[PDB]
Amino acid sequence: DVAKVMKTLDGMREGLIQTAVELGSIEAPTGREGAAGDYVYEWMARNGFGPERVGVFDDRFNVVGRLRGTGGGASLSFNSHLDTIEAWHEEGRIYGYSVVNCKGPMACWLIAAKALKEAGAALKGDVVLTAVCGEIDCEPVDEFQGHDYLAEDIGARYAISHGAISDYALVAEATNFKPAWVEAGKVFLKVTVFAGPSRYTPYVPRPVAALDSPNAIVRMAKLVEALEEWADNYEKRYTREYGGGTVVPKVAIGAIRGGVPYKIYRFPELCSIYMDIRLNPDTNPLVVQREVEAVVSKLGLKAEVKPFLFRRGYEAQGIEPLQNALEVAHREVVGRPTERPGSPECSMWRDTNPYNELGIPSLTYGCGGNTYFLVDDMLKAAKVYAMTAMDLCNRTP
Amino acid sequence: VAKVMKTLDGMREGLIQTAVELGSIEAPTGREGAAGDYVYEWMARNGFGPERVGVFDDRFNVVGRLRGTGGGASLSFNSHLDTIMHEAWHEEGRIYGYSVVNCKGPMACWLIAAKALKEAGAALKGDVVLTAVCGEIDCEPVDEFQGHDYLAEDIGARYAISHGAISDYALVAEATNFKPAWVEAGKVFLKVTVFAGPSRYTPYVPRPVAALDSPNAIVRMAKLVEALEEWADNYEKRYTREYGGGTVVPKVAIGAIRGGVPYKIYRFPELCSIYMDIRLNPDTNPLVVQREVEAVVSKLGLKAEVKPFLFRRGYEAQGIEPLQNALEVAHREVVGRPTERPGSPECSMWRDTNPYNELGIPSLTYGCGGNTYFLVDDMLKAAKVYAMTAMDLCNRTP
Amino acid sequence: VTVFAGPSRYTPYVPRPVAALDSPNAIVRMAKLVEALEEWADNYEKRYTREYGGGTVVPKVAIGAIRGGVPYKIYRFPELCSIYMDIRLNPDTNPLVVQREVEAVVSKLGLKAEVKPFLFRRGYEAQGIEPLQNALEVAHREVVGRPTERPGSPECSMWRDTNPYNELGIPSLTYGCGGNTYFLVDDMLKAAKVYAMTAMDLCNRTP
Repeated sequence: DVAKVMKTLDGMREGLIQTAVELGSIEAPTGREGAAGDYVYEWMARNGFGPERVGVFDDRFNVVGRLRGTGGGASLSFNSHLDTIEAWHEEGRIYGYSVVNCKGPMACWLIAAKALKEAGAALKGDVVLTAVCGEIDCEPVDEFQGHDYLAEDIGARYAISHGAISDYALVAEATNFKPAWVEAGKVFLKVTVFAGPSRYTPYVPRPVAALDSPNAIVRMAKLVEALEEWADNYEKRYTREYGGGTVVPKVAIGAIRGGVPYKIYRFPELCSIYMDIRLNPDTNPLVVQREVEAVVSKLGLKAEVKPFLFRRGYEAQGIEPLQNALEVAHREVVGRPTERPGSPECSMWRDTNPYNELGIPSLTYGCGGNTYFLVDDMLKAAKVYAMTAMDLCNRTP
Repeated sequence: VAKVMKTLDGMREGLIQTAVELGSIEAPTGREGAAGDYVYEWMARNGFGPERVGVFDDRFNVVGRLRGTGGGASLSFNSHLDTIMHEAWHEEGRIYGYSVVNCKGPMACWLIAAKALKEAGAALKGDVVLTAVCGEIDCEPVDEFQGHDYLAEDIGARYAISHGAISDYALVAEATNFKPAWVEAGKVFLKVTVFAGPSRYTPYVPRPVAALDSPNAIVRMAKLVEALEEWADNYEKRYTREYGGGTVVPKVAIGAIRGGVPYKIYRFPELCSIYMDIRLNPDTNPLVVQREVEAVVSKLGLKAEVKPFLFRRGYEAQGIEPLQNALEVAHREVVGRPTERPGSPECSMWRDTNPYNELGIPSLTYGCGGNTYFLVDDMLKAAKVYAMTAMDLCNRTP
Repeated sequence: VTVFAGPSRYTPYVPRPVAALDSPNAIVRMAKLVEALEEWADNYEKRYTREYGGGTVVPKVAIGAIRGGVPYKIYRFPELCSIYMDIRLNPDTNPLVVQREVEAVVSKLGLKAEVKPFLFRRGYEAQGIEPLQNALEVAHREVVGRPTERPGSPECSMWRDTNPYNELGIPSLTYGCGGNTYFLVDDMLKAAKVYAMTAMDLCNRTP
């Protein structure tokens, strides 16, 4: 019964706060999420959710458990990520950027599952509890390979693919009670401009115009300028409205390197930049590659434009039952109808992408959002999650 | 074309060497590194600029390119480095070796087709992307079997494509006997654990009890296996489904069982597990299938945990026509007849077309052969078809 | 007990429908053989029940483990499947008599199987136990105050370390307090009193 589960949740304010502070206190940047995973595993296990470590590495794993229902109903997943980029309680607030992103929203649905199980809520469908590693957009490239540098490939997609499947999925993040169900994809490009010939410094030819410099670092100044302008218009041209949100796909030059600092007496013939280019769900990464290649050709430069990452974005298909259950729960607990998210929270990576890629309609929703969470807002989110499940998991599929 | 054709005729020996050397390297899933190294070094000698793209230092994909002049569609050729685990050798215009059939033979064909394209100086506006992948075979981790040694598809083609080996179209070379497919099945694996008990020391076992009521989970599992076979018989019929890219007959099989442990048998088990491979047509939700199996369990008045431990989607290629067409035209010239359609099993299985199609790269599977050997004549033809297909398609505008 | 079947195929090639005793999957044949062996076990214990001075032996059977295939490679079903049977013996049954019986269950289903023993231990009835029986009974009556009752058949149809003692010519019986969650300290002090007396009696008799 809804009425019972609410009061049960009210009697768990202290477990909620403890769970958040304990989780938020564990150091868990991408690459080193094991300890957080171990915490959540032992939390799920003490509470009877039969967790499993589901991972490609024994110190970087996802944690998957279940609240099994009586049979026949739709199954719902709750999802949050274990990685980050101390946490403490003070006057109804929990402080810590580790709580905002993303241990706070995680505590909410952990506690919501605890409330459902102890109140004996009648659920025909399963609730799937999925805490994942490697959500943040780190990726390997060049000499940086394997274990230390991996992320999304071993996170949520790996977990779902290895059994953490459901009919619908709610990804809990700091959205301030605004739901989204479109996200951007991405293509990363390594762009290497060619120049030369390289000389020992006392032999460097000057003066030469920047586009003609034997130093690829100096040509790269010109190409950076062109690519910035291209980026200013890229985001306008590929802005696109969906039912699940408006996607404004942005571009940024995330890194540059040319030469090696410990050998600078001979300037380099190569220089590389690394571009983060977001994609709306309807853009082929190759269309974008040719565009960058064209900026390059229009400057009369020669360059290698090499993709080293491609992920698709998705708009959820058939999200309405989850959207509805959530909207209804939201209106009772928060008391207002839901507002629509800004375009940045629809033009991101979120673990809705892998769920939607695998045919599990998925939206993202949770409290908060930048320094702290209101415990009241967290109890509210946990109430919403608990209701959403009681609705949706009793509908037949 | 006629030049590329004769360049290829003059590489008969390189084709045979490449296949035999590759097929001789021992490479079951889990231990594909050495095959990968062969191919990396092969691609390097031939100027294709290889890169190792892997999540592990000894299990990696290998990706290279033949760069075009600009303005064309890009085509990927793909084959897998792993094998099941024979040996490989040349004999009478045949190459013997199960590792040649699956899948170093088809691989050599397109390595050689790329060598031929590059040396004859063929004019290609688009890039040819050369992708040799690890972990194609359907091994998956489960239970205590985790990580490096048991992984496969998650670190293979999908990983390579996601990490830059993208193109407009993709041909996956496999032993298909010159019949192209562009639908494959997906899959859901289910661990089904039947509950029984209470467990007793053998001198205390209650008898007689009816099998469905036995305190021993191995004995309840005898009945459930009989029921799941019945279900499996009808499952494939009910979910048979026709696509443009082929007919999918999705089949079911119980691949493993274990209950109790052999070194402690003096107390019969309260749990017994089976592991089912259930193929899916591209349009079946894995949960629909889960509920069907859960329902077989309920119909017997048994209690069981039905736990999925693998889900992959199957796909039918969308917008395959330009590649379908380049291939068909190339095939008719080199092989001399139109392509026949593949049987339903070869459309109802896993092929690395699935990851390509999932990522929006229309992809079909095609190559010579298909059990024990390849005719070298059939290989040279496949290499010719690949070369021609690239020559057509990589000059169409994208 | 390993049942043979095959040939093994990749899942998209599995032949259906086929009757369970004829399935290429040894796991599926094994379902049928398990059923037969259970029935055989229901009667095995009745047929080989046997009364001794030291207790009644009701020898039981149980299938303690099964394994077929490997879980991390399930895309090709197995040609072999094995079960592991715990078959108790009364002291007077040759293990080979029992092996042929299981082999016969197998042949009667028209299955082919390897029936391989991997453990044999003999049971024993103590011979010449009376002096220890007597010393114990006497001590028991003084400390516990009642004469001893006879055990149920499961505690006579078990393994106990009386077997090795009796095998080596040292007459041996089993006795102590208790029996399932806890012991009464009083019952333990009683047992210790019985043991101490039994020794004072028996260790002063000449052999």
